[PDB]
Amino acid sequence: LHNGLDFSAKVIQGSLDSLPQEVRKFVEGNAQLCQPEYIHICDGSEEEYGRLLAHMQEEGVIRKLKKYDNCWLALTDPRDVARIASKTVIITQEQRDTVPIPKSGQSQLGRWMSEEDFEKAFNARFPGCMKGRTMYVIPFSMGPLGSPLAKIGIELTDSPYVVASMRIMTRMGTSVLEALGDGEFIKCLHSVGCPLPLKKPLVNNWACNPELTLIAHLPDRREIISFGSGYGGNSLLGKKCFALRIASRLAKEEGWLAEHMLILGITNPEGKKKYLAAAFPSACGKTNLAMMNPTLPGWKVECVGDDIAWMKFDAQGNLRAINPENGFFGVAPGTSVKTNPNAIKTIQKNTIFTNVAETSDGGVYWEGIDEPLAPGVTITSWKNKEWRPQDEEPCAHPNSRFCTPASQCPIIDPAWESPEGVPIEGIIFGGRRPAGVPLVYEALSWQHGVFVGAAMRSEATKVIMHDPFAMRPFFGYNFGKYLAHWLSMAHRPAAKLPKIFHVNWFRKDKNGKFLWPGFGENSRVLEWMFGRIEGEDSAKLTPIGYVPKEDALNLKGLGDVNVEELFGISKEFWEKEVEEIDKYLEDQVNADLPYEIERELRALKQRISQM
Ligand SMILES: Nc1nc2c(ncn2[C@@H]2O[C@H](COP(=O)(O)OP(=O)(O)OP(=O)(O)O)[C@@H](O)[C@H]2O)c(=O)[nH]1
Ligand SMILES: O=C([O-])C(=O)[O-]
Ligand SMILES: [Mn+2]
Ligand SMILES: [Mn+2]
Ligand code: NA
Repeated sequence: LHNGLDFSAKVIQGSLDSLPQEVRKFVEGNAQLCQPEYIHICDGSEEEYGRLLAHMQEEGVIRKLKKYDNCWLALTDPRDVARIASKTVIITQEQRDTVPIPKSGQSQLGRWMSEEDFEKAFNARFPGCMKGRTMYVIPFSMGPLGSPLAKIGIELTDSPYVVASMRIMTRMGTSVLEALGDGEFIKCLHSVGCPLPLKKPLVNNWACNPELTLIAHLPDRREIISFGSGYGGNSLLGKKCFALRIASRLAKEEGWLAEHMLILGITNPEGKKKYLAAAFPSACGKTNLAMMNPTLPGWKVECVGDDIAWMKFDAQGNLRAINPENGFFGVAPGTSVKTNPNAIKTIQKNTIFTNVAETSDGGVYWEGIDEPLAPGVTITSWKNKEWRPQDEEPCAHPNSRFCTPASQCPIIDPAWESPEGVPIEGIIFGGRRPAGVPLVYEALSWQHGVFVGAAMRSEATKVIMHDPFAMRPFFGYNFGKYLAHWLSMAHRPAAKLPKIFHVNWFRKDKNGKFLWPGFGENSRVLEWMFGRIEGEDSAKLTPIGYVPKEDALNLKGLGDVNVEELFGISKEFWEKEVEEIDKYLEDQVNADLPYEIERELRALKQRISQM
């Protein structure tokens, strides 16, 4: 009867008429709510990308790093990279479907918000929030475009930085819209929460609204709604929100797994290849392992993904995995030629860096880069202040990131985009334990292995905290139900259940020194797993699982590594370990703890009692 709902006049790239019906309704409905000045339907092209970066550059939002081929630096408002667990929520009808109800009495395993409370929060944030801004429409695929394991999302955002970062971290643009058609998609809505004219001052040219920041997931509506943060997992909605939180629930419903894991292909000196997956928490070295440069001659490691794994059993019973991402969103500090040479090669072109330092010659810098600068070369830190090494504060944010295309990794796996995925033959769990836990062990069965994931603990970055499956920040639903879902894989037709190992790269001696060199040397641990998967009698039984036999690991080229301390298993340590695990599972999982996990707990306690 007027113009009405129709936002066609405001579209500055693409066409509302070209969009699938449901994609149009999502765009237009949110344009009516958020009141953007313009709508830009992203095409994913090189031209779109370069022009948006230059626009951000001209506005002071990013800086060009002149030392490299098409690389960039964003410095954020320091408020927009903090602990946001309290403000990261999942909405379901019943709380218990999202988190187990704890016995006493705050859950560490997720954060639920009622539908009613979320609706009020939403209405207090989104109306008018994009006034004076462009709403970008990002059509994106999580996984290779053709894969039956891939899933499609549409992200609406008012941040150009999100558009640029999503082009790297997902497959995005017109091809995705054409693959989608009338199919289902995850609705992803994001705003930085700073309508124009600005009500509060802009800090460091970085739009955000810390007071109203809220990152919400609505699995039953297939929706992610995020407000107030421009940063990382809060804004690049494909990564944690979709590919872990939403996806873990879809995976529960549909019979597959969405995990905080790397995927790698390892080939031995007789040309035999196996794929492995590994779940470690943030700051425990997934990205180092996924891109490993092995030291043992004749071995080769190739990278499928470094952070998220999606996995489903096929009709042959193979556990097929895809990497749903298109890039690596990797921790910058600590990355060097010695810790990750393949990453260093990857990130020297077409890469966006966030919150790292800049050298006077237009290069990047961070703690642990291990590269001397020429005399006269100076460094600008991440807070835009001159910085000297003798100063107390750090130069780059400790969780600062690179965002790089996966196709540029020199050891990217030839099957990293294969639509059927790669067959997983082993699953590795691990974290930072300074004491008690040996370098590597093998779980005794599937059920024991699920227990091993459930029992994971790690030093916080002193305090040791539970982080089951490295998924504590990411469960899309009740953790006890997640354990039951893992256990149910053993009831599948023809399932070839992978060997579950637990590793510890981080054990230390009584003065604080690491007992194992790690990095490329971890190839020696992977050799042992490869053979154990092959059925080699290289294993000795212990109470916690199988460990390598004396002389089973190749230790040539390493000095006198203290194997007695590194593989030591102490009754007193493991007695304490089991009681703590018992109390945690009772409190935090309570009535939803599967019978099989309580049984594995009882069995471990018993094996320890007989030492
Ligand atoms: N001692 C030792 N440290 C390691 C090893 N591998 C990685 N690290 C350390 O782990 C950290 C790097 O890992 P991150 O990239 O933060 O961990 P991630 O699992 O990729 O984390 P997200 O990307 O946040 O999921 C650095 O502190 C490294 O020193 C190893 O084999 N031995
Ligand atoms: O950003 C990440 O990958 C994380 O926090 O694990
Ligand atoms: Mn991660
Ligand atoms: Mn990583
Ligand atoms: Na900035």
